[PDB]
Amino acid sequence: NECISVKGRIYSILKQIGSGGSSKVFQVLNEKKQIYAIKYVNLEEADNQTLDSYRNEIAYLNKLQQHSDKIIRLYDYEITDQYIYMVMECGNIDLNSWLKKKKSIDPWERKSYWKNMLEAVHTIHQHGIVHSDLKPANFLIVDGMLKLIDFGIANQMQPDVGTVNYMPPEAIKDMSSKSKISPKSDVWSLGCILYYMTYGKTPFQQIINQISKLHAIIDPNHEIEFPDIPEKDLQDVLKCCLKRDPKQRISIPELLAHPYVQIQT
Ligand SMILES: Cn1cc(Nc2nc(NC3CCCCC3)c3c(C#N)c[nH]c3n2)cn1
Repeated sequence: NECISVKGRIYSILKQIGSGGSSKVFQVLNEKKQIYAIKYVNLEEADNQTLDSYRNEIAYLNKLQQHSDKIIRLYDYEITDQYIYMVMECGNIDLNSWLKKKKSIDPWERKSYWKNMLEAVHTIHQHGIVHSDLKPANFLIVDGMLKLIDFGIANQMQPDVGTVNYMPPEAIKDMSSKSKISPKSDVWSLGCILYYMTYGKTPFQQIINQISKLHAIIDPNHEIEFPDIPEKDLQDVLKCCLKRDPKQRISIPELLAHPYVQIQT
């Protein structure tokens, strides 16, 4: 019977979906038994640097949603010095958890999920965000669509051990300290997700030891395996996305003109 009020509406807590730093996300119902997700952030312990991360998420979320419905909706929010409440579109489940239920992936549904991810990542790029750490967890399934929930700025949360299987080569090499943030590095992480959606595993998921995994990502003569597949366009998408040179990696605008997106067979 736990409750939350936001602006002038009361919401009943069905369950806590997840949590992270000082944040928690709940599945809730409004006055009329309509379902929502509410993110709660406890701002009491919060340095002025995290405070600004949460403020930035809210502004972009509020701006970015006029421009695409593949971004999760933020309906209303309340922020004070002590807390934040965000009332949002509630997803059936995140893509990481839905992929780990290692079930069949329909080819047409994988194609349409890919379109969804490209559109969402495209619109954040048009407003100057590079997410930089995309993962399946960042996408939610809602009415047969994928919708992005993070812009990669605020504290990332876990359902109620991070991952590295999606990290792009530029991120590793650009640790040895003009360390630019290229839109190309989101293509790599999208490429890894589609790979996982194609072949049931991350490119370098086999390398269970993690220092050696980091080297494979950055080593040119470590070949990624692209087993031949009936969808020849899909195999090609995965090849152009997982090129180690970001300059030669395919771009999002190119990916939207690619036969895999554009020819419906
Ligand atoms: C597993 N699962 C997820 C849902 N639905 C859902 N999860 C959300 N966050 C989850 C928090 C843990 C990590 C994965 C996302 C949000 C959300 C934010 N932030 C805004 N709407 C949401 N809907 C149902 N089951």
